[PDB]
Amino acid sequence: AAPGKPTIAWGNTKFAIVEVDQAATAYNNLVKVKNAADVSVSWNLWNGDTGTTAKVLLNGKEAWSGPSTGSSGTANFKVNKGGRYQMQVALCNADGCTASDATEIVVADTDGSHLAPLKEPLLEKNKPYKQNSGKVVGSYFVEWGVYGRNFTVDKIPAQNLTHLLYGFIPICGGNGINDSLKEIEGSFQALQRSCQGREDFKVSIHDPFAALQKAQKGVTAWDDPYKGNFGQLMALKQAHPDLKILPSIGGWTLSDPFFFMGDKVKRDRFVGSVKEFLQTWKFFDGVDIDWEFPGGKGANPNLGSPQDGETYVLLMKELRAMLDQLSVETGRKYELTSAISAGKDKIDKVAYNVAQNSMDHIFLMSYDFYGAFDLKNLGHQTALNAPAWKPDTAYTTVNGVNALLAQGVKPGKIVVGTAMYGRGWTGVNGYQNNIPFTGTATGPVKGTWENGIVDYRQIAGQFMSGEWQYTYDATAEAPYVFKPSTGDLITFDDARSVQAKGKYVLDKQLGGLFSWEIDADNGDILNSMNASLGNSAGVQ
Ligand SMILES: CC(=O)N[C@H]1[C@H](O[C@H]2[C@@H](O)[C@@H](NC(C)=O)[C@H](O[C@H]3[C@H](O)[C@H]4N=C(N(C)C)O[C@H]4[C@@H]3CO)O[C@@H]2CO)O[C@H](CO)[C@@H](O)[C@H]1O
Repeated sequence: AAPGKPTIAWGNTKFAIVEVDQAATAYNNLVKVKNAADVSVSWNLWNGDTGTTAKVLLNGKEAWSGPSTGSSGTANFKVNKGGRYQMQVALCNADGCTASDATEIVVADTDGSHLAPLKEPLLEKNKPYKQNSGKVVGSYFVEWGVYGRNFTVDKIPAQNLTHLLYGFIPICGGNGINDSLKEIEGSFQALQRSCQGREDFKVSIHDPFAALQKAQKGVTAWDDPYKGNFGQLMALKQAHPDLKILPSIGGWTLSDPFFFMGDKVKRDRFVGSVKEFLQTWKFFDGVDIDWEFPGGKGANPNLGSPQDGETYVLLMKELRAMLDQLSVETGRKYELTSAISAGKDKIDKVAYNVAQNSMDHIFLMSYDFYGAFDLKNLGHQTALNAPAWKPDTAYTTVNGVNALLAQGVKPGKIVVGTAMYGRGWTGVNGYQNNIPFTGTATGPVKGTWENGIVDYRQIAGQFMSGEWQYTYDATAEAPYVFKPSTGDLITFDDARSVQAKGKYVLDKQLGGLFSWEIDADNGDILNSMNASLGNSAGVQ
């Protein structure tokens, strides 16, 4: 007679291809990529003949087989594809095979193939749009926003984006290499712990807790291998397979290492680390370079060289070649983007007409034109155009687009920037014709998280009532709120100035719109990005 029906033993059923060490703080120890997950299964036979061969099947297909030598047994084998499998133990002899009931086993991988889709309700004022204009609709999510800001990946209105970018992936390096980080208390140190034992100029993760271990909606079980922002992003990719999720390297405080990359030894080490990062974290779809900025004038006054332009073009070409190679290895399309200054002084230190051939999108940072870093020369921080009182205004959105176009950049490359935050001043005084921007200021406006800077959500929530004046400047295409009695002045984007940027994008055949940053919107900004580029209301 065929053997008795085996009973799968109680035991761990959750396994991982990319293992995460739960007691590590250095990136090199935290992650271990294997070629296959080590799976184990045990069984008992409570009644009957134990058979002469035992097999483990996944979805009916043999993953292991061995001699059946008594009433219990254990099998250890490898599974090289992530997903959920119906695992059975069968005992066979010449008279037949008898299979256990099925037990599901979970084989995790960083494409999120083991996770349920994270498909959450839109929150606050976000309304559903279809991505059917063919234009870019992008926004950045910030790794550090998950604590006091409390803005986690399940709150991203992800159906309303084509592109979701992650700020920021740091480049390893201590003194002389990441000195701009020393301004943020604990931040430089944090990076050194993350990068212990790791070569400088290789990428890492700045806050491993927030990125991979903090419990978050859908990734709260103790033995869920990937939690934090990265586990949620994986599940978001299951819900939105065509969302592009890109890691952004650099930003204001983590751009110093790019200034050493005219040394091709360092540049190659960087690019190889990016390759390895994307092989490790397969939910990411490419890389976004936010080097602030070729030529200097970013956070560090000691950095910037005339050579930076050439290094930026080389960096992009080599990044492209590495992604082209990763792309054919995997069958996937990978994107290479960059966030760049929109000031013409900085644009022209790079030959974007050459670098564009390696890039899918150029995220023009058409904001921060004015702000509490200058208390004497006030203006609109993110306006489309110059205002009527100063038609020669250098830093406007149109001027940054025009500088790119004059180099020979194709319009379709250029993605226009919208701010989901205002910048502002306090104590504004000495201005003419009731235009507060002609005045000067005594210091920064009180910010939401940091001085001089205010989330759009709080502009709309707190500063559009009471004594606050609201004006929309129709020449510049820019809103501003002014509190006459303290002289608080705040310059922002709103639904209408965004609509002006979107129409402009459509009129000039540009590539679309992107925003910084997604936690600061209440829905009005991304709603207008979508509507102004001609995306249809509703869901597909
Ligand atoms: C990593 C780190 O230093 N985090 C700091 C955090 O610094 C942030 C904020 O200062 C951001 N300011 C605003 C307006 O939100 C600043 O944003 C810059 C970003 O660096 C640039 N890159 C782009 N992209 C489109 C890619 O846009 C600009 C934006 C907007 O100007 O980013 C820095 C980090 O570079 O500040 C908080 C205090 O608020 C601090 O606790 C710490 O988390």
